[PDB]
Amino acid sequence: DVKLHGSWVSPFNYRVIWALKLKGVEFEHIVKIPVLVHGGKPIAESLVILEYIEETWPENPLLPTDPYERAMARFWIQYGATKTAAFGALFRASGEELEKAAKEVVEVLRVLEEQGLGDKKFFGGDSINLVDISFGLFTCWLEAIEEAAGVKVLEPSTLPRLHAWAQNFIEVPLIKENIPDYDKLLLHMKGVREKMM
Amino acid sequence: DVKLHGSWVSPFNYRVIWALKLKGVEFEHIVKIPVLVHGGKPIAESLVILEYIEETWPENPLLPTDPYERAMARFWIQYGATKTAAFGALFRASGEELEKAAKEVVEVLRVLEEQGLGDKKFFGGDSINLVDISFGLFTCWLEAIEEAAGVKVLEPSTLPRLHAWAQNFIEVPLIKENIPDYDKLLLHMKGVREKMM
Ligand SMILES: [Ca+2]
Ligand SMILES: [Ca+2]
Repeated sequence: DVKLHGSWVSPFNYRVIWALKLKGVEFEHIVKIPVLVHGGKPIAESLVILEYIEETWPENPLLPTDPYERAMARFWIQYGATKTAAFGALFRASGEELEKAAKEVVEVLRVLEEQGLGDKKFFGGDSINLVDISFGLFTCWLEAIEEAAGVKVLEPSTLPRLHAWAQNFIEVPLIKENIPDYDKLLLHMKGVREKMM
Repeated sequence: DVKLHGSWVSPFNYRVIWALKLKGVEFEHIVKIPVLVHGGKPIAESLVILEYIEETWPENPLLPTDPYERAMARFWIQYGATKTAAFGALFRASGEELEKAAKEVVEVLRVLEEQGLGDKKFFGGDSINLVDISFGLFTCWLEAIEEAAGVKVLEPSTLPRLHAWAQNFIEVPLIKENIPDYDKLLLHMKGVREKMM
């Protein structure tokens, strides 16, 4: 009834895995992607798939009920999706350019921390929502890119609240039981950086 | 109660003008933008503002009720928002490069025509929806960019159905009464092309 055409490394595919397990939806994971196929009908683009999952299985909501709060959630999701030019530079740049790219990524994450997260445990408050799911790539995927490139970005000293969020997110049992193996993910990131020089 | 911080040329600001007039919402237009301010609270990004307007004033819906149909509408909106690298080239490129950029824009519009519009009068069926509004920049703004650059993109011969859609959209009384003056818009596009060489 529900098929997920994805991969074992893509953070975009894992956003869908999380949202489906948060709704209790059974699916067959078939390893561009991701493409969710529900009753033979396909939905592409992880952000479009997430809103489809939220509307199709409304129990245990992953977006707030208030329209202003929903607009703020979509604003932060769009903000993360737009700021990908800074993250690409972590796979291409080397030396002094790489340290400038890492500082740019930190400034992007700082806006998210100050204006999006604030003092909440999660972007969704006391539990994860679609905003947390959309920023989940900043946990073990960003950690792997940092190690493969030799640069530090998400540190407790420079981003105290976002660093504490990233630990809390990765420790959520649903997330902990559904993430790539770090060793395999790091080797994948090293290979991607090698390809893009 | 509702303020719109915008401009007289931005197609992104006009998407908001249309959606507000389709809902019968009175507002003060104050001429980055657009920023809708509702009860002192600001919402930025035209696509985030459109979903906020649709949720806040649910009468005369601008999105379908079915989740699969809503996902398809959001997919096409995201598709138009992503394919902006082809449209930028119409302001920068010259000669043989400009004709190659115009053909790339045509291929982007052809996918939209075949898979998004099909045989419907509008992307929303018998009346305009948020998909039509999001593609409204392909009407008089694209016409102005074509004239300022000396290239043809949306022609009846190469895009028969999308060309007929663009005429139908621009003739909708709500749109006809709420678009920039073509002379002023063309002079703005000529100036933007001059700036970007
Ligand atoms: Ca870290
Ligand atoms: Ca034309």
